[PDB]
Amino acid sequence: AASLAPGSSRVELFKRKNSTVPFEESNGTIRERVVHSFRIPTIVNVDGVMVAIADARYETSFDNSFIETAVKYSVDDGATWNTQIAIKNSRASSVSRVMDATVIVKGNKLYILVGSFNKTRNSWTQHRDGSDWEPLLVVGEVTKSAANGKTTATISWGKPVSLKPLFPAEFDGILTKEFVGGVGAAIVASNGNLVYPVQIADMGGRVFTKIMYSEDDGNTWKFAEGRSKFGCSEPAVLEWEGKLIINNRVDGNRRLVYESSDMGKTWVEALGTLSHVWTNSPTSNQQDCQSSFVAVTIEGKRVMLFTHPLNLKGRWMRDRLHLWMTDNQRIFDVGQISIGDENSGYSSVLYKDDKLYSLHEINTNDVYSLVFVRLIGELQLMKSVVRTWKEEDNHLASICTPVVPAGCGAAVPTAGLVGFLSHSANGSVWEDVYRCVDANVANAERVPNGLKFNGVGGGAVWPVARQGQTRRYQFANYRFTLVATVTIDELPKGTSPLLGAGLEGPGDAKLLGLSYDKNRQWRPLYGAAPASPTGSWELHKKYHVVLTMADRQGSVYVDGQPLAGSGNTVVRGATLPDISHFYIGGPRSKGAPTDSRVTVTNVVLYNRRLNSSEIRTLFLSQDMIGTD
Ligand SMILES: CC(=O)N[C@H]1[C@H]([C@H](O)[C@H](O)CO)OC(C(=O)O)=C[C@@H]1O
Repeated sequence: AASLAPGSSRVELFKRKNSTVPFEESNGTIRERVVHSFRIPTIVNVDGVMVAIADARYETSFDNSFIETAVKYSVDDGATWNTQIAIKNSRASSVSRVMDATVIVKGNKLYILVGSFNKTRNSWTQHRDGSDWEPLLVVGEVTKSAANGKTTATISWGKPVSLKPLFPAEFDGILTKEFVGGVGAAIVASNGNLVYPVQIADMGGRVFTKIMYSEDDGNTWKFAEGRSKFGCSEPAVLEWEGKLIINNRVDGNRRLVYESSDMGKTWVEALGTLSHVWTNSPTSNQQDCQSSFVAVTIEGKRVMLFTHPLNLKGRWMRDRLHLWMTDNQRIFDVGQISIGDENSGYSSVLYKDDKLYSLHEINTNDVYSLVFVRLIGELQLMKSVVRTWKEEDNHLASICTPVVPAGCGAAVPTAGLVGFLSHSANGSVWEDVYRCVDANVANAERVPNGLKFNGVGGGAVWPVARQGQTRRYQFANYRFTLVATVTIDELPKGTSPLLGAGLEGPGDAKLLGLSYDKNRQWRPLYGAAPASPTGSWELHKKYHVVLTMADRQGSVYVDGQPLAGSGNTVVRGATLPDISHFYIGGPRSKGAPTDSRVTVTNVVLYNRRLNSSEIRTLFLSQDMIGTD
């Protein structure tokens, strides 16, 4: 949906210049105080109690102003709420502030880490030293009661404890200045560790991220050895299949995502899955924004949810908040959860008792409220998509493939299967069976499990960089396998394209691909190498084509055997390639008026290089995988 979906709705929960908080005076008296702006939302579930956490920016929405940490909590899924100030600021000056709450729930405890500042008027990364700052950890305890039918809850907040004595003065060379949590909901790892992703500023103002974790429920804390590149901030972390996945804010460039299998000791950029997929605006050169990144189980399948504005207006406007759902292979855009063209901002998502919610910013004139959203239409779509993913994976994995010399052979590969183009299509769209990235079609006619091309630019474009802002097939620049069943229907005049990966840039360079020629020979394309002919094919005969690329090496297989010239380097330099799209047939909107008379069916895309057993299995099961 292009806006909050039919069936969903929201309320303004923390209302700018309206909702009050129980401000505690120095003398201990409480006064209901109006709050200019509420920012930096997090919503979590603590033993059945929704707890919403926010910066209460009392006087202005500016970062360096008088701020305290507010909490609203509900025992009836948002029907009613109680309000508190969980963490007070130091009251040292007119701009004293506790801000940027990062939260972990473990049992009936909430662990909140905030940055506390006394008097600075400038931005944290630019301070002369860390003398105005303390990282404060606060523990809240949620207690539920039951009085003749009615359930109520209380939350007690402990005294803040400064973690400044535990912050090293240096990291491998780097002289430290300050750190804050990554903002939003953090995690308890499967081993019980409290895991905060942190953002650290060095003396010069460079920012980078790290994991800070505790093995003893916050009694002690350790900074793990790994770190992000410089320029990463506001990290969000979740645990996936035994690894921490750290998703970073990157002002002015695409978002970096890292994985660590050893509690943050070693970080590896997620080039094969999520790194550089998301970004800060269509042109990637704008201020970025915080994102929520949470693992949940929907319809029996573990998935990750990610929120971020499209920010088409740029700077801090942060219009058009979207929610994506991924299983680390496919990436589905659930849609826009903010309304129309409104400015949004920081966000949080919660899945609780089979209902989905969001708490996020709305901004008019830099006065901010937080809306509490019931994502009813969105959850319905998510469940449908997860059912599609499970049904197709289970179907493929259950195919009885032919036995090979060494009941059934090996399973049709489903691990890392990202996209599949098969029977469903129309005149302009070839549908991804996995519902994420369709291919665009021209001059085509439907055939079982695919399309027959006839006319100028007859073919399909499966966009890679051409997806635009959110690059869900960015993994292909690091590795991929592309598979298809093909027939050549008419001889070409000279050479004509069939299947491949095109590159952005001058001319019409290809990374890896296959063409065919008037002599009935194949013409594999291995990067920039002169594409000489090899082998032999016949008109009207079906052939299986597999292109593999990993470790900068490319191979082209026909009928399960590599063509001459395979197995060499196809990308030179150290710079990742920038694939524009996969082409199927001879699509084009300009240049030579290519017209490849071929029929292509069952196009499969994987985010890894399939092994020999897998390639053979696909070659032997071509008549078995189609959607019909
Ligand atoms: C401590 C602090 O300043 N946090 C602020 C953060 C920060 O200024 C930026 O990441 C540059 O370091 O920015 C934003 C923001 O809406 O973009 C809100 C945070 O409250």
